[PDB]
Amino acid sequence: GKPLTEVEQKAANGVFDDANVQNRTLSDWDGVWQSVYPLLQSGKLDPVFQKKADADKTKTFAEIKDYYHKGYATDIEMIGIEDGIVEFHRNNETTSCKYDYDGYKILTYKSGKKGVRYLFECKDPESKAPKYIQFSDHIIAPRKSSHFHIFMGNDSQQSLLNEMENWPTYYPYQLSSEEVVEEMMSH
Ligand code: NA
Ligand code: NA
Ligand code: NA
Ligand SMILES: [Zn+2]
Ligand SMILES: [Zn+2]
Ligand SMILES: [Zn+2]
Repeated sequence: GKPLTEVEQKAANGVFDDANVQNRTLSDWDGVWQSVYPLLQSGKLDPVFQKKADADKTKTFAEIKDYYHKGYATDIEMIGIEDGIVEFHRNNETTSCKYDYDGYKILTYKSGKKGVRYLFECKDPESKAPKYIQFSDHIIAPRKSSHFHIFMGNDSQQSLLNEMENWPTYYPYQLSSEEVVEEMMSH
């Protein structure tokens, strides 16, 4: 999409006022999405971790890698979103549901940076998909997503709000691996 404005870029970097946060519809995440965890597993994220580790004098390669290892770990390799339905692929198995939007929650991290979780819930008694999901993607108002983090669970939304360490990360499926690493190198 368009280059971000200064304000949007500050928002993407966790600086924004709560009054500027707006609701978003599920279609912002429409598409087919690939988990980045297999890139980590195959060693393809080594140069990202090397770059980050070289830049940060306070962190070693291992600490950076462990951080993203804990972050990206998931068995959900693919997520498809269309027509109000989210479908989750785990090995050869699929689940799906027509998710109902439930608003957003603004979180403040220890650093004082902030982030917005967009909440959805599955109320279809026949579905085996996660009852609760939350999207977080460095965007606080309607805009098609470039990559997203998703929190998935069956217990409560607060349970997912409490999750800070694991944030399964998804990029558009149409991107080649080189393209994904290229984007990651710039973050
Ligand atoms: Na299902
Ligand atoms: Na799941
Ligand atoms: Na992130
Ligand atoms: Zn370092
Ligand atoms: Zn991200
Ligand atoms: Zn992106």
